[PDB]
Amino acid sequence: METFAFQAEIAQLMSLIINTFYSNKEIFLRELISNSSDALDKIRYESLTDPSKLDSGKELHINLIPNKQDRTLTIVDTGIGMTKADLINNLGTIAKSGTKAFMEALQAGADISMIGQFGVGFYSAYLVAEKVTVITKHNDDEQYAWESSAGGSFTVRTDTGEPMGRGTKVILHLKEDQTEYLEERRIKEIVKKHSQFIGYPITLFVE
Ligand SMILES: Nc1cc(C(=O)N[C@@H]2c3ccccc3-c3c(-c4nc5ccncc5[nH]4)cccc32)ccn1
Repeated sequence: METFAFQAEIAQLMSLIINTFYSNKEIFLRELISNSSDALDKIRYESLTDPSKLDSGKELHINLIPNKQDRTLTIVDTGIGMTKADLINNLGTIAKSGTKAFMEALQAGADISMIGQFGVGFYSAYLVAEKVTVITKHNDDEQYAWESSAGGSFTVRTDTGEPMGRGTKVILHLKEDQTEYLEERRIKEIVKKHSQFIGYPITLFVE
């Protein structure tokens, strides 16, 4: 397992998301589903020119999996996934520019719910999670696990868990007072409210 330091900009955004008082936390789900949808759009478009792109899995879907025992909510997609370079370098670049733009918008009067317009909606996960674990598999690399509980660092290591084929799993280790997002009625409510028109099947698993 390798440990990396977040750059100042993104580290500051993570602290803002965790420290700022903001009750409309439910928007985190909309943001993660949108990220999954975007990733599914990407692998699907690539498959239009090269059908073999789907040899790692033809199914294009999004699954929402709650687990009360582990107190986790996992958003699973069979999108394009992320390579090690995406995890460490490429997305670091996006996180920096996206954070700078978002911060300037906030000081102007923008709201936290608009975070997705800046390409860093993934970080809205910290509105409800104390730790986020990302398991991902891209056609051009092996399966990896990215993880962070903030505090200025994140880790990346090869993942020996169940082979995914292709895609991304965002595991939200929920804060003690955010267990409402593990309830079927709550998740169904949020999905219908903000993600009813997503162009891929969203399956809400139950326990
Ligand atoms: N293709 C995908 C991608 C996603 C997705 O949401 N992607 C995340 C994301 C979105 C925007 C900016 C950074 C990151 C990031 C980072 C990440 N943030 C960083 C900040 C600084 N340095 C490296 C960094 N890596 C690490 C893991 C996941 C993500 C979902 C499904 N399919």
